[PDB]
Amino acid sequence: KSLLQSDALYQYILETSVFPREHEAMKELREVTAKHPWNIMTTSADEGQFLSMLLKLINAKNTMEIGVYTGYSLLATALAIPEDGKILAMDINKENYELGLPVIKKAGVDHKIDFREGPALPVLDEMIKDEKNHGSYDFIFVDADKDNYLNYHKRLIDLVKVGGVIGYDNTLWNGSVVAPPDAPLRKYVRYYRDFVLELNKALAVDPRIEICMLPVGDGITICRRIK
Amino acid sequence: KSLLQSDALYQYILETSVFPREHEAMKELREVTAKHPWNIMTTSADEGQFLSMLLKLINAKNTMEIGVYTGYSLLATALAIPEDGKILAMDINKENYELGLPVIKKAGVDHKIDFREGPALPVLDEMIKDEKNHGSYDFIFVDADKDNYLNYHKRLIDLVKVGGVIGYDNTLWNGSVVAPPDAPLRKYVRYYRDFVLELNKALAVDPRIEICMLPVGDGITICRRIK
Ligand SMILES: COc1cc(/C=C/C(=O)SCCNC(=O)CCNC(=O)C(O)C(C)(C)COP(=O)(O)OP(=O)(O)OC[C@H]2O[C@@H](n3cnc4c(N)ncnc43)[C@H](O)[C@@H]2OP(=O)(O)O)cc(O)c1O
Ligand SMILES: Nc1ncnc2c1ncn2[C@@H]1O[C@H](CSCC[C@H](N)C(=O)O)[C@@H](O)[C@H]1O
Ligand SMILES: Nc1ncnc2c1ncn2[C@@H]1O[C@H](CSCC[C@H](N)C(=O)O)[C@@H](O)[C@H]1O
Ligand SMILES: [Ca+2]
Ligand SMILES: [Ca+2]
Repeated sequence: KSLLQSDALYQYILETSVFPREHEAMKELREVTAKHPWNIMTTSADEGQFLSMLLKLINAKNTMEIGVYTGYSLLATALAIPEDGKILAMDINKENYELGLPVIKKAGVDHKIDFREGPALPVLDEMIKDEKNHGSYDFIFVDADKDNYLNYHKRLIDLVKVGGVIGYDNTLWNGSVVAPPDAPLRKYVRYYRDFVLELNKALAVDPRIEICMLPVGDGITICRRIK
Repeated sequence: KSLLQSDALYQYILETSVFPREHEAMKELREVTAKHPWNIMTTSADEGQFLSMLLKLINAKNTMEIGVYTGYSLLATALAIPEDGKILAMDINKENYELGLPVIKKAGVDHKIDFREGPALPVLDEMIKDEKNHGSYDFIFVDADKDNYLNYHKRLIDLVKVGGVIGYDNTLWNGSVVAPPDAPLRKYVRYYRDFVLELNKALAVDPRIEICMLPVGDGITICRRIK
């Protein structure tokens, strides 16, 4: 499904302004991932498109991605930044990431990726210690945990440079953010919902950012750092 | 009703993300447009936060807006852009712009507008003749008639620079692709739908732009000039 009113309206967007003219690598990678069990987590085609646009408009060169899985967001990012662009990609799994690496290599853009297996927080905390790392990223995409976003934000905010833009994914958490107090939902969406709601409030009240909640994909809250 | 799944989901977006850090008077100017005698149509609360973010992101200074009325997206652009640059607030035909100019003046940002009246189609053709007005606008939002988009795009594409970004409101026309010839839709919509459907197919194929169709309010197609 999607966050729109109908599955046909959403499809219309895909069939008319997304699929036609979409590199191909995305087409491939999207096929590889379709056979994988947890394919429900893969970023949507329209959201990959929005990221591509966004990345181009802000001339992002140096970026970071938390939550890689298979590689869709990554691929999109690597194809959008310049030939000398760099991406610090973090994910706890890694078998998954290599499932799509063949494609990224076939698209000849795997050279921009610096993959690091393991939990993101530790690594983040380490970067924070070196002052030269502060404000060194143009773009940071967070599509991981959820019950860890607020924690990421604490340090991501000093690592994003004023230029800004930090993207939090699934901010509308399958609409469960306004679901009827009596319509049981899957155990995990029920769990992460308290976190997302919590995340949203903190974000809407953070003086250091700008924020915009786009209902593309499962919702991305785009944060522009102002200081 | 919006384009999202529910009305609550849409409100959740406005309650938490918009109204809180919403700009000053955007609520004034929006409660003014509610006083308008014709009520005519859609005045989305989320376009402001979106336009604001997009403009600061692309660092727009020299902008142009075609299609005012009250000036809600105009106020946004005026407040969002810097005190420096100006907004060639192209025009509209009626003076509903008058109906809202006091707020855009009260928020001391009107000193950036260059409002004009009567069809812009002429002004553009005139602007084009000079081989310098070519690619001088950093951003152009078009919320004009509807059947004139295609026509505007013709000239408009020569006036924006590299990224440029041309935006077209209602490009999703409250739900274009509805049930085939058996939908109880007001003739007024079906009439304009046609232009939209074609405005979309056309923009989707133009090889000088990248485009991205966002479900913000009534749909906004962001275009990025590449050639
Ligand atoms: C960063 O990456 C990440 C991303 C994500 C993204 C998650 C997403 O969901 S985004 C969306 C992607 N996939 C999807 O689009 C959706 C997946 N599944 C569905 O949509 C889906 O078809 C469905 C949720 C299972 C169906 O829900 P539903 O709304 O159709 O059904 P329901 O539960 O409300 O059923 C209600 C009715 O069912 C009947 N019912 C009664 N008991 C039951 C029951 N135990 N089960 C089912 N139906 C029941 C009753 O008639 C009930 O009505 P009433 O009047 O309350 O008695 C997670 C991470 O963990 C990450 O890390
Ligand atoms: N603490 C943590 N640190 C790093 N990665 C984590 C993590 N907790 C979960 N993850 C990972 O976050 C991943 C993101 S899945 C969604 C994003 C992906 N770029 C796509 O578009 O397909 C999960 O697959 C999981 O392995
Ligand atoms: N030729 C034209 N030029 C400019 N505005 C026009 C127009 N024809 C109609 N309009 C007005 O354009 C209105 C849409 S205004 C859409 C809202 C958006 N926030 C914005 O302010 O840009 C119509 O309701 C109508 O009354
Ligand atoms: Ca996601
Ligand atoms: Ca409109």
